[PDB]
Amino acid sequence: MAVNVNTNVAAMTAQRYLTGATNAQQTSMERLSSGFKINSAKDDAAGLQISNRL
Amino acid sequence: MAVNVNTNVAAMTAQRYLTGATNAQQTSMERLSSGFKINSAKDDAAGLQISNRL
Repeated sequence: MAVNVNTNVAAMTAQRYLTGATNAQQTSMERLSSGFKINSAKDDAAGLQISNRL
Repeated sequence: MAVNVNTNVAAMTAQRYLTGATNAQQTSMERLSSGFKINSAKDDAAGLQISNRL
């Protein structure tokens, strides 16, 4: 990609990464607020099942 | 184990040994009040039987 105005791939990359850091921030803050490492099934399914059984 | 906030295993250890010590204290104080080593059958049941016969 040469010099142009209609497109900006760097802007896409940056925001893609930013949103990645944002989801990381949100999950870390959720874990800190709840005090639990597995609050739902998407964290660890087997871990969630074994913790529920315990 | 690492640093966490929801579970306090050391507190549970302390509570368990505290209740054990409290039960021992209550048993000793009951024995001192009654003047009898055997008050129920949970303390030397056969001893209770032979002492009752005596």
